[PDB]
Amino acid sequence: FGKTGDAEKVLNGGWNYLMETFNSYANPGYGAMLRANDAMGSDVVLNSKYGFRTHNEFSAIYGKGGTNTLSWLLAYRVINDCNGVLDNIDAAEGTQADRNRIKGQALALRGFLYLHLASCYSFAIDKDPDAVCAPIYTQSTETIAAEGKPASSVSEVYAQSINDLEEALELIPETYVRDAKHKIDNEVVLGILSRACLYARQWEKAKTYSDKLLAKDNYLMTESEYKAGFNSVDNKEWIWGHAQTNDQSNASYQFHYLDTTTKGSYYYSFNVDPYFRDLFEDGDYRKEMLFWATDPGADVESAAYVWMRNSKFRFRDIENQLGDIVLMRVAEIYLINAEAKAHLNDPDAINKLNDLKTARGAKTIHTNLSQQDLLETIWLERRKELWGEGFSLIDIIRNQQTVVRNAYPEGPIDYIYTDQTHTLKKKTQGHRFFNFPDKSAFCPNSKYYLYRITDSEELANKNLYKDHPKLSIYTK
Repeated sequence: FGKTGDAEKVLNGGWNYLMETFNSYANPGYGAMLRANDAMGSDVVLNSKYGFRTHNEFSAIYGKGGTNTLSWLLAYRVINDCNGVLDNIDAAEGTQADRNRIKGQALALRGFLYLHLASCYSFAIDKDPDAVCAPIYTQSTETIAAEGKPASSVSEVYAQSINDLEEALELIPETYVRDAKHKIDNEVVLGILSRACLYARQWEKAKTYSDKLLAKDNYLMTESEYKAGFNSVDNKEWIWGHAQTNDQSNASYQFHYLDTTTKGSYYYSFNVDPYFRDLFEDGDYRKEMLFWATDPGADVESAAYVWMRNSKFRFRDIENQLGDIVLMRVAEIYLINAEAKAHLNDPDAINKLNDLKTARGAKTIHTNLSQQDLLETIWLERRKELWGEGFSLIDIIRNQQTVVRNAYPEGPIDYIYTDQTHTLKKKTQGHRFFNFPDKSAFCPNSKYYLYRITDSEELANKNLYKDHPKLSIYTK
């Protein structure tokens, strides 16, 4: 520590650690939680390969497996990096501009990590606002911290996230020019604020910040761009994302789960609920990206089943196993803006929804819906547009919805493919896990939806549940 550059180096290292750190090959950095989040939803069917099958079953996170462990470690180690920067940035030799901007970036990253904790470790803020969530640290690794700090409530962790991000917004000037898509600038702060405020049910704020963002950047990608594999930060609709190169390639390993179509993908495991394709109108080009296929690389004649694949995510460089990781796109901001406006009874909600629908070739809404039916229509468009990008469980939790999974028949059907085209009879595979592990029917607000404070933390932090008790739904 000593100069502004030195503080930035610590922050850059924190970012790298968040994105790149394995906990086994099953968990490639922060994206592992995004993948878990979709496996724990209504729209994704996992195959039997290594990785996320237990997540699809709802046993992995409740079971405190490696994904759950990595979540806790990444969140708190990177928060500690942000706090080390924040403890030292005011003394850093450099320009006041750089001190402000670096301080803002540290606060924004810290706020993002508290948003992760708030949105995954407790039920919705309006289900129980005082429910236990997670400890809040704002100083690097005091006396209150060494003996344990009590966990704060879900409302308090949301408030911490929003406050950090609002402080960042003031500190990072609109004129600051970032040079890479993983770096946080004014637009990135507005976007994370929009998300955080939506999840916290601060509708007026969510509207305010997403309106500001869309006034600066309202780009929606073309059909060719949408079909290009969701694997490059160069895309103009990506507000935030993590690039991959031969030197920095750990995060790319998660394309072995997400890519169900490229020959050479190792696990091709994030397959589609066949019923998800029925959510799309003919003419919507996203519907074209959903199709039956045999496992990529397998002999087509030897294969008993087809699964529903999404061409959405593909490796950029399959030989060198590279693909970039999307974290935030403009389409999400249109959807946040629409949803906040629906809660506020602002008629403009439907226009933002229809802008996204139009861009994708989907049928526009031309009837007035009740606020509740408009919200459900918005939530459906989130599932359709954001499939595979890490939101399914987050929406289930914050909206107090239930996972829904219907059985698809086995067929067989006539499968058409190319080597030159041929046809063969194949069995069709849909969802596999239709209830929770203890045979409970899927319902809102299940214990099986939440990430859990680790066993290690329960031992080490003797004050963890002092202010807010551990949820009584846990029997172990």
